[PDB]
Amino acid sequence: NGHTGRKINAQVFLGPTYYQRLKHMVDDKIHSRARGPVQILVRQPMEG
DNA sequence: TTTTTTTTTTTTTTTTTTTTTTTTTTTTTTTTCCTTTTTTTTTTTTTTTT
Repeated sequence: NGHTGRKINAQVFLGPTYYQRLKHMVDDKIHSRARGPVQILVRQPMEG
């Protein structure tokens, strides 16, 4: 255990694999809006 | 000389086919491309002639 130093009772499976980072970060996906631009036709909020 | 009996002519439905019309999960993120075009008429320009 990292916090206490105690042994883990169940033995665990460790080893090297090959992992891939994907392009879907959260900085390209986080979005928030309070008040902003509206459409010129229906005066509803925009897209995207 | 009138009654029944056959024929005709609409009359309403039936049934099948054809046509028409309307529909097709929710949300989100990036690029790319286009947002004219050839044809015809009009106007200006340039060269030539007397």
